[PDB]
Parts: sequence; structure tokens; C-alpha cells
Amino acid sequence: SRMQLSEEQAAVLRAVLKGQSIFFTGSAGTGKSYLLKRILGSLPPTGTVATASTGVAACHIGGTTLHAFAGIGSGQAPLAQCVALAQRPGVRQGWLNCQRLVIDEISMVEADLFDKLEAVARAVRQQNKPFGGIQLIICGDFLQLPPVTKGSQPPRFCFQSKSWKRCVPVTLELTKVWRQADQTFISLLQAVRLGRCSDEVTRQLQATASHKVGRDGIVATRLCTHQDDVALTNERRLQELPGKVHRFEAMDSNPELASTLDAQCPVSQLLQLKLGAQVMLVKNLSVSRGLVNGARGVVVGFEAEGRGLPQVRFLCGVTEVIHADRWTVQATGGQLLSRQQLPLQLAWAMSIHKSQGMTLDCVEISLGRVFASGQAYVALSRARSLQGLRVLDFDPMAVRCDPRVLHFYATLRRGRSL
Ligand SMILES: Nc1ncnc2c1ncn2[C@@H]1O[C@H](COP(=O)(O)OP(=O)(O)NP(=O)(O)O)[C@@H](O)[C@H]1O
Ligand SMILES: [Mg+2]
Repeated sequence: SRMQLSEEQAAVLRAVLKGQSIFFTGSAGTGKSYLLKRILGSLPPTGTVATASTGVAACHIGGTTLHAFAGIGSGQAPLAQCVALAQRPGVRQGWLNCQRLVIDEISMVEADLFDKLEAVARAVRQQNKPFGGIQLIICGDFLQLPPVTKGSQPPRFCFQSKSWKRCVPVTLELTKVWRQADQTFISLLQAVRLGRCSDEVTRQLQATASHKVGRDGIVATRLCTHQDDVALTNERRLQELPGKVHRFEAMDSNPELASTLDAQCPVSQLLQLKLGAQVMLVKNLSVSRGLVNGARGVVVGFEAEGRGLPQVRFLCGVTEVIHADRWTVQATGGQLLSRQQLPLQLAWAMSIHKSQGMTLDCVEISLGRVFASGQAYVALSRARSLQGLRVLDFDPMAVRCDPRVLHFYATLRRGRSL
């Protein structure tokens, strides 16, 4: 028995099943991605394409990246060239067979890209209708991570596309936060999302600098803005441990394409561990035991036999032997790639981009610098509880809302009751 959809979630599902192209939006942890999974379950799978803007977000819903589905290269080539790319075997069939296109984490899709995809859809499908007649089912939060670009110009938000409102004529909202159960923390997060750091909000975030977020032998994951710093931190902390290194090598269906798998999986080709290593579980092994995607633990031993698999103690108190798992990546043109590896990554540090869409419960962040719009909010809103969060050097300068996004949302609401 599925959880009970809220009335707001039910209204989105109703619209989708009526065939309406929609955008649905809501704060972090309002159940957008969960609702996509419910929508996907409710639809005939033939003709239904599940995508997200990022690899990390696509895996959450069992889908592919928007980039892989589109099959237009970077998207920076001239339109005619993108159309020709979309016409390639495997890519073309994807476009033609698509009746419904799900896109999670839309805030990272820049307007110029959306325009290109819209034009490609019409050309490949030979349908003179918005987005080639595809039913779009889009969600995300424009107050979370901002758009990225494969070019060099300042990206526009997806809603700035001249085709946005024609393509998603209806917007619905999810307004109840579920990730956090604590109303004090819910209200704090909403202040941050809107860029309203009163004296009280700042003091409450500053108070978290004293939080003990870990447990015996488990330390906080430091959320960082850039992968360089993540890598360096994880490598150095592992190097510093006195234990000998235990290695686990991935088995890929096509080892030549290990680079493409590395970019769309949360585990690496070569996993190195020691006693004491700080790790993140990156598969849902057991919701009832708390062994879920994002759970933080520490390696407490290695089995004597066989491969010498790691024993990991998690924040919840469960100690489990971590066995092999598998990922299948839906790459461009219908190609599938798989990787077998243990579902562990080092987690002294993690990038905020890689945390996108996740729930976490043992995190530290330094918020004394200018960040991208929405980026501090994403980092803070990963935590299930305020007591799993440690904010160092907080300054409201870290919390920025792009005025374009506030304007969008205000417009959206103009005719609404609340
Ligand atoms: N109707 C519901 N009742 C109870 N819990 C729910 C409901 N809908 C969603 N959840 C839970 O809400 C939590 C957050 O869901 P999630 O799908 O990650 O939200 P989201 O809006 O996609 N978050 P983000 O990607 O960070 O903006 C998950 O633990 C869900 O199980
Ligand atoms: Mg989500």
C-alpha cells in the first residue's frame, strides 16, 4: 500500500492522467520526485520517457538524463546539426516513440537548451505543435540549483524560454514539506529559500555550529561547492588512516566505457577502503533498517573470507556487511551500460550538486561566502533534522535568490487564492 497522496499531489496526478502538459513545483522535500515515481507507475510504460536534468537526479526515478535522451551532442551546434544528430539510429526512435516526457530537476535546464529541444522535437517528429506534441510532465524548484550551460554565456532560467508557457500551460504546487518533520526547521528553511534571513533566522543557523551531528566513529559529510575539494578531502582523510587499503574493483559490461559510467553512477571504478573510512551507502538496501540511499556510516571491519567485504556501522546503529550491487545506465541512443560495484562512496565530503534531490542526516557546511542562487538552500534542505546539520561561519551573504525567480513565482501566483 502506497502512502496516501496529499490533495495537492493527487491534483497533479489527475492532470497527468487527463493528458495535460504540466509543470509542478514546490520547496525541497515536498514530494516532487516521489510523485513522479507514482505518476510513472500510473502510466502505460510504452511511450513514457523518464528523464532528469542530471545523472544524479535521473537515477532517483529510474530514468535517463535529458542530455542522453535528446541525443543532440552538447546542444551548442547549430539547430540543423542538432536535428541531424537527433535523426541518428536509436536516437530518432526515442524521439518518435515518446508520447510523455518526464523531466525532474528542471531548474538546471537553461532556457536556450529548452528552446533547442522544443525545435528538435518538432523537426524530428514532423509535428507542428509545441514540443512536437509531446505531453510534458516537468517538476523542480527554481529556488534550488540554478541553470547550467555547455556554452560560455550567462544561462537563463528555463521559464525564460519564449516557449515555456506554451509548452507547460498549467503549473501546480506542492506546499507541504515531508523530508523534515520539525516545523521549526521547516520554517527556517523556507526563510532561507526566499532569502529572508532575519536576525532570528541567522541566530538559529549560527547556533548549529555547536551541533554534534555524528555518533561513535561517524563524522559529518562536508558539503562543498566543487568536486576538486571533495576529491582532495576524501583522498587525504583516507590516506591519513593507519589501516591497510582494501580494494574493490568494479566490473562493467563494457570496461572501455568506464568513463561514461563513472559520470552517471554514485560509485567509482576503484573503491578503496580502510578501517575507519567514512562512507555513504548509495543504494536502498532496506527502508525498514534505515539502509537507504544517503545513509552515512563508518567501516568497522572486513570479512575474513572471500573478497573480504566491508562491515559498516551506520548512524542508525545498524552494522551490516555490504555486498555487491549493480547499476544500469541509460546512455544515448538506447545504449545500456552496467557496473557491478559495492554501493559505497567515500563521504568525508560531497558536492552540493551531487546531493541534489537527496535526503541526508550527518552534514556540515561553511556558509560565509557568496554562493550560487539557491545553492545554500539546497545544502541546508538535505538534512532530515536540524540536529544532523552543522553550519559554520553562517552569513546571509551565502543566501541569494535570483530576482528573476521571485518574479516568476509572484506572477505565477497572481490569480491564486493563496
Ligand atoms: N504523501 C506523502 N506522505 C508522506 N511522505 C511523503 C509523501 N510524499 C512524499 N513523501 C516523502 O517526502 C520525502 C521527500 O520526497 P522527495 O520526493 O525527495 O521530495 P522532492 O520535492 O523531490 N525533494 P527535492 O528534490 O530535494 O526538492 C520522501 O521521504 C518521501 O517519502
Ligand atoms: Mg526531488
